[PDB]
Amino acid sequence: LVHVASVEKGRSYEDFQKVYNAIALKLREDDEYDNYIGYGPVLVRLAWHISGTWDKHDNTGGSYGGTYRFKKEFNDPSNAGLQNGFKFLEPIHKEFPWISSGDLFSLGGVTAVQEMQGPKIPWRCGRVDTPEDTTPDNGRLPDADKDAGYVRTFFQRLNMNDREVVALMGAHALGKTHLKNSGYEGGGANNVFTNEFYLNLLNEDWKLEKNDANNEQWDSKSGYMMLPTDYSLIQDPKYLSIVKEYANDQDKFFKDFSKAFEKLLENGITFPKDAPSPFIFKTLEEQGL
Ligand code: HEM
Repeated sequence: LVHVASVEKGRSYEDFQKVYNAIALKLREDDEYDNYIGYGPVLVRLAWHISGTWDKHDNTGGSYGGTYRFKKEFNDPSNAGLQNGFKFLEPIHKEFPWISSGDLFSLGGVTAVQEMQGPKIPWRCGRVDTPEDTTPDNGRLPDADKDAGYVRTFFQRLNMNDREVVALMGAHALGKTHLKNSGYEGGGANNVFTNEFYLNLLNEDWKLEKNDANNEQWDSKSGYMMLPTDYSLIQDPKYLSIVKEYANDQDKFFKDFSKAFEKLLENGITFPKDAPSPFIFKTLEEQGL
């Protein structure tokens, strides 16, 4: 299956920067969400989940078609809680009805990462909404209760290697788990993007406990937690090397996350040779807004 990026008619960097700005200004305004975490983390997770349905074998799923708008996908148990991100983005879509759904969802993740002081993430336009019958079935997103071998194999489907998987996982510095969404509870409640996932993995005293949903998770006294799949990055020697690297080099982590996240958001998309170059949006702060 081939999905060719098609630029929204007549649109250019300036149009997309205004969408970015509207998302960013709303992230600033709507501060109270999730006990003052704000919407940044959930938008990152949304961008990931709409992309992470991709299957490299047949080019089904992926961000291109915007299929999260359809009930089958919206209602995936793996997507529980992301409705909050969708409802955040609805007034943005109303204001900018010309942007495709996949472009909006992926741009929301870009904007969130950058506004939370993360790396710049180059972003390309041209995802085109596809029909309801193109929505992938539930079950393509990963389980949390599994080991390193499961994560490694899982991510081969999305054409990600060890370094890319460890880099992407660093997003688990953001936000928190919520028992009623996923059967996991806790976390740092952070809304600043840094390399502290890796630091926490290496430096905290972790205890394997059962939560109130009867699932195991790793907890520290400071209030941090790790899923079994997170903790697996220090139980596999290949992953552990990379965790140590990123714990010790903020800039390297930023650069590798940026590359991996862009790739995630673009898997499945064919960009014509004369497509615009990737856009790098200015933050509100950089614009003096
Ligand atoms: C093995 C892979 C992964 C698994 C099993 C996993 C699982 C989870 C679970 C169970 C939650 C909690 C959801 C809730 O209760 O609200 C969560 C949250 C989150 N995940 Fe992941 N995830 C994975 C990879 C990723 C990746 C690759 C990214 C993005 C680059 C991502 C970004 C996030 C973010 C930002 C949150 C916090 C959401 C919030 O605070 O509402 N995750 N993930």
